[PDB]
Formats: sequence, structure tokens, C-alpha cells
Amino acid sequence: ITENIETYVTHLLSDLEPVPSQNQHLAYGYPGERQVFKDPMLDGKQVVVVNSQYDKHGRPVTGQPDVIQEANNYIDNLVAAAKSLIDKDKKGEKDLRKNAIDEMAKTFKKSISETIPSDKAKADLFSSKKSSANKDFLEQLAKVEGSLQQFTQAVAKASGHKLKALDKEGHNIRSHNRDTLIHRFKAPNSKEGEEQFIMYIPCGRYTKRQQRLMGKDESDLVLGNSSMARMIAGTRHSDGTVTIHHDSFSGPGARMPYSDFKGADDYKKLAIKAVTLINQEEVIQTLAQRQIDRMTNEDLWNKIPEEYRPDELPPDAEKARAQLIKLYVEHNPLSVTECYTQVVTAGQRVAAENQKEQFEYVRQMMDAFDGSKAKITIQTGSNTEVETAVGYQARMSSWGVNWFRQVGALNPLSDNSVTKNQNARFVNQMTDDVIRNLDKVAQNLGDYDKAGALHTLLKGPDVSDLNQQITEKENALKEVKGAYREALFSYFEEYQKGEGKWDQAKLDQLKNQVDGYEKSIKKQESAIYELHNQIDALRKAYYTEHKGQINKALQELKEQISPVIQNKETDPETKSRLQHFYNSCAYLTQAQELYYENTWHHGKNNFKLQTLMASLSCELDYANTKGSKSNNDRGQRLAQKIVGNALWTAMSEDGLYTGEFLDHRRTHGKEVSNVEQLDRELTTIQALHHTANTGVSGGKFEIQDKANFADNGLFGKVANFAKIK
Repeated sequence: ITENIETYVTHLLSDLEPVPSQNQHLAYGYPGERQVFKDPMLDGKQVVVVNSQYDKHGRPVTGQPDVIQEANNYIDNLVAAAKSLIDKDKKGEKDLRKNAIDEMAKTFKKSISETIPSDKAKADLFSSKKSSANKDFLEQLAKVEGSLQQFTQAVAKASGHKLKALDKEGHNIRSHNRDTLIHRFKAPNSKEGEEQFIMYIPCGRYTKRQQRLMGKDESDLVLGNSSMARMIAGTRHSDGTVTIHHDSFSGPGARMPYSDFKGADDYKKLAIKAVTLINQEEVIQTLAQRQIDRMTNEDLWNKIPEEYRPDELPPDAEKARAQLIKLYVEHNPLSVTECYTQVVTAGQRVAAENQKEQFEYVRQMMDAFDGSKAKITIQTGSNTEVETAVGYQARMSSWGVNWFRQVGALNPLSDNSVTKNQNARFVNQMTDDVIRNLDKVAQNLGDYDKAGALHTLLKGPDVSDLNQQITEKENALKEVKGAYREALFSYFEEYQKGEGKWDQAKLDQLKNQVDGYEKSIKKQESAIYELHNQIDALRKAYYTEHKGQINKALQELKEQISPVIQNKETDPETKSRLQHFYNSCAYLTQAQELYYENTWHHGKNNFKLQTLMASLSCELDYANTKGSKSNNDRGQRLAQKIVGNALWTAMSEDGLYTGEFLDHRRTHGKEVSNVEQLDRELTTIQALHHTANTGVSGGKFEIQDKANFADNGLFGKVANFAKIK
């Protein structure tokens, strides 16, 4: 589908056609809670939908781990991988082996059903993991893990495949056909006949370049992104229309094939650098498609100059949108801006998992494309596409969230300084973007003088000087950057073929060119940083001085704005102006406090700075991508903070950001605030997403400060199931 996002989301929330179990793409368990349905628009796609249900205490009964169900998911999903492997294999007795596996699966199910009592099988996420009821859940869980290790050992024996292979195949088949995932619920203070939702719509599609580097038509080092989904949250009105309060990306996960990394020569590393660039272009392609999705038909029309509009659009709606998209693309330069808030700990020194490269390679390839063009493919209709250059602008931050996020002086377990430069650059960029964008909608609010007064203050210290010196040097890089990308794609083209097949001669010249341009970008990148660091110093001293008044001013702005916003007679447009302006300011100044005071890493502020900046980029209307290695764990929790904060704020009297959703200290009690009640809703899409990615529920993030989350992390222990070997 090349359908408008809003119209698609609306179809998704309506009356859908049920799908029977034998026809589902994979096992989700929780029958009658995880309901499966046909995609209302894409022929063989499926949708999984969950509605919150509650007990008599108003505590949720959906979204709750159950080890029997997860055991069933694990059994069935591994059984499917197994069958796929023995079907495509060269050995015989396919039937003997498939039947033997079924038979062992039936017996492991039965045994688990006879040994695990139903009522000790369920966890309660919103209570202490140390309750007697959760301790029982833990005991049952360890029991079951024991049985799932025996089951998997027996599947590998019978199937003739290795653990690693089964795993790899499970991932491959879950990837050939990803379901849309939906959670519907009434948030606190919802209106009658109204309800909220969050969904993950899988996105991403191969670029033509990727398509032909795969012995296709337009063992190691696979191409392509994964775990990329489009994240939409909003409210559904009693008539079944929709307002969308958030639209961003979950993922992509590492843009680079992490695994291939171990024990690798410098060549292999440059290969890895290239793939990440290759995948970086796919990311450009996916942001441009999102941008087309976010346009209505009226929107594309207005963007096509009068003299190219056809007198008659075709009768078939689908074929009319296609024509609009095509004409739109042909006559308008496209540009896209990505804000990647990464949440890995780039400096970590033990259990590192190449977190340093995940930072370093992605940040370099994002900047490689920054301020130039990429040639991309845009889907216009179900059988039609067009090719276009697309403009790119990068913004990348990287602030850790795990136990290593900000280690003490001299602690050898991590190096806090790896991301120092890029994070200060990022802060300057986002703050400059906010200045420009303030300069630009100060015009529509003359009757609001407290806005002018905020703007004046937010301008910060006069740093036009060093800004000039930077944009001059960043312009010098463009030439060299172009040369670097083109050179690096060539390098992969050769590296990709076999050693049996490659000319050692071309390889070496190509490697050297890359390096020269690299030392050279490296060197200019350095001086640019040096300049950013000088800007930082001055912002820092300025913020410290003015912080008290920036705040008194923000609060007076709110004072005048709110009562106008709530005026039953001011048009939607003015109201938006006023929320956009204020929220932009509120997000920025709060990020400044956490960044300049260097408090962002205390336990009690753990995902706040990342959330603030991601929210800000949604306000500047960038595409926000977010990520950890696989995106199963740390990135999901950042998505939970951003989506929860988007929903909380949109359902205010004001539409105005208070920080409550972030600052509120969760207490896990039998009586909890409205914020905590919302927070309780948000793990359910994570466990669904985890199931689609791994076959079992999860999110395995280690909570650092327990007051940051409604739940107690028990989905993490189920996530283990995926690991076991």
C-alpha cells in the first residue's frame, strides 16, 4: 500500500476479518487476548490486536506474562523453524523427522500442563517481583526453562540441524512476513465513546542497490535493515475517525551486521562500514516514503503546479493517488531529516557487543549523506514506482541507559568520553534548529508578548561567528564526502565476490582511497568538533546564568496561552500554533537542564534527555529513529517513554507539556496516579513486538531505577527463553 497513513490507520482500527490458528504466520499464544485478523488492505498480511481488560481492582489482566503460554509459543515457533529447515535440506526422511518433532512437542506441552499449576503460572508486572505470587511464578519459570532446554536439545538431534541454524531460520521466516501490531485501551481521562491506541506497522523495503547485491533483480554479511517499524499512537473518536498524536520509527536496530564483527581483519571491517552505508541509504528511502504517506491527496495536488495537473484523475482511487504521487515527485525536490536518538553505551569495555562501532559507523554514515542527495525508489501504487534524488540531513545523539551509562572517574569499565563531541554538536544543532524555527513562527503571535520575551532569551549567547566558521567548513566536506560514499560502495562491490573470484589489485587501491578520504574527513570533522566545543562552553555559562528566568518566562507564556487554548471559540490552527511554539520551548529548555547540569545520567533521570530530544525532533517534524543493538530491549523502553509522553500530553486540557509523565515517581502500589496507570498500559505492545521478533515475549532491559517504570521487568525473564542454548 501507498496509502495515506491516516486512512490506513483508520481502516486498521475498524471491523476486521478473523484468521484461524493454522493460518497465522506464527504463534502468539494468549488465545482471546492476542487476536489475529486479516489486513484490511494488504492481501496476505495479518494484524494482531489486543484490548486492555482489567480485574475488579482496575489492575490489568492483559499484557501479563504467563509461562505456559510462552512455553507454547516457544515450542510452536521453534517447531516451525525446524520444519522449514528439514524441508529445504538435502538429507531424506523428511516426514519421519517432522512427525518426530510434532510428537515431542505434543509431549512437552502435555508435561508442562501437568506440572505447572495454572495459578502459579502467571506473573503480576505491577507488583513486587518479590511477592509470594511472583516468587512462585519465578519458580515455575525456572522449571519450564529446564524443560525447554531439554525440548530444544531434542529437536536439534531429531532435525539434524544445529542450535544456531534453527535460530537463524526462525528469524528468517518471521522476517518474510511481519504482522501489524495493535494495542487498544482507554487512557486515563479518555472521553466517552473515545479510546486510545498504539501500533507498530512493519516497514522497510530493499533499495535497488541492495536488491542487485543479492544475486537478485531490480553465508555472512547479509544486507538490509531489520526490526524497523513505523510507530503510530493516537485517539479513536466515537465515529471511528482518528487523531494521530505520535508518528515515528521504532528501529532500525543496528544498521550494521553486528555478528560478522568478531575476529575480523581491517578489510572485513571496511566491508562492515560499507554495509552500514548501504543500509543508511535504505533508511533514506524509508523516510521519504513516510513523508509521502503523511500527505493527503489534497496535499499532493496543492504541490503540483497548475500547468501539470491533469484535467481528469482516474476513477480508481488507488490509481489516482499513484498519479498524484508520481507528479508530486517529478516536480518537487524531496528532503528528509533524520534524528537518531541512540541509547547504547558506546564506551563500554566489558560485554561490549561492539557498542563502540554501533555508535561510530552509524554516526559516520549519517554524516556521509548529510547535506547531500541520495537516489531512491518511491512506491506510487501496488505495481508502480518512481526513482528520485532525496535530500538528507542528519542529527544523531548517543546517551547510554544501561549500568555503564556514566561510570565514575578512572573506572576502567567504560569510557564516558567517546560520545562527548557528537552529543555537544547534536545539542548545538537542535538548539540552532529551534532558534530558526522560533524566528519563523514568532510572526503569528503578535498578541502574545510573553512569547517574544521567551524567544529573546532562548536566542542564547551571540555565537553567529563560530556558527559561520562551521557551516563554511561543513560545506568544504561535501565534495570529499561524495567521493567517500562512491568509493566505499565500489569497495564493497569487489569485496562481496569470492576470494576465489576477486582481483586483489583493485581491492587495495579501493581500500587506500577510502582511507585517504577518511583521514581527511576525520581531520575536518575534528576541527568542526573543536568549534562546537567552544559554542558549548558559552551556551553552558549562558544557561547557568539565565536558567531561572527562562523558566519564569516559560511559565508566564503558559499563563497567557493556556486559557486561550481552552477557549471554546479559537480555531484549530491558532491552537496548534500555540502548542507547537510552547512545546518546542518546553522540550528544549528541559533538555538543557539535564545536559548542561550533567544530570541526565542519574538514575532518577534515566531516559529523560533522550526522550526530550526525541520529542523535540517530533516537534520540528523530523523522522525520529531509535535503537539499541537488536531494538528489543533498550530502544523499546525509550519508545515507551516517548509514546507515553505523547499520549499524556495530547490528552491534557492544554495540549501542553508539563513533564509529569517523565518526572512522576512510580510507586507500584494498589492505588496509583493517572500517569502510572497510563504507564501500565505501555508494556503490552513491547511484549507483542518481542514475540514477533523472537518467538517469545520480552523486552529484557535491566531497570536502573524502579521508580522509572510501572512494571517490574518480569517480561525480561521470559525473554531469556530466546537465548537458551
